[PDB]
Amino acid sequence: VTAADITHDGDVEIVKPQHVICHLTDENASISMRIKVQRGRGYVPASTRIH
DNA sequence: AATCTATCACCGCAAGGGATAAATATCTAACACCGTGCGTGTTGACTATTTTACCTCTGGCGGTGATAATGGTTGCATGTACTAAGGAGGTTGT
Repeated sequence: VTAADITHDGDVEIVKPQHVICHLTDENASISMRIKVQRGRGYVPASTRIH
């Protein structure tokens, strides 16, 4: 599961093709997800975003 | 190894800061003069440069004293821990 398996739900370049995520094994297998992405320029903890 | 779109940004290209070099004006230094005085020259009399001679220093070193003096000094090698060797000699054994 790879960059060649993405779809662009927004404005996103991808200078990370080699970032393989996971795998599948059968001729009828599947997996799907959404992903949220951000740029900003500073840091906050995942469970101290607070408001 | 070529293609570019789409990053994070350098260029795209306006502004303005310091710089340095021109001209001026000041500084000092380099010099040319002058004057001083010293180390320019020969000569001469001095006195003590050196030599040798003489008369008489310093220090070379050889020589050995006598009322008599006639049993001496010397202090700590080391105190432990080992144990291998030689030394002893009587004897109960080879």
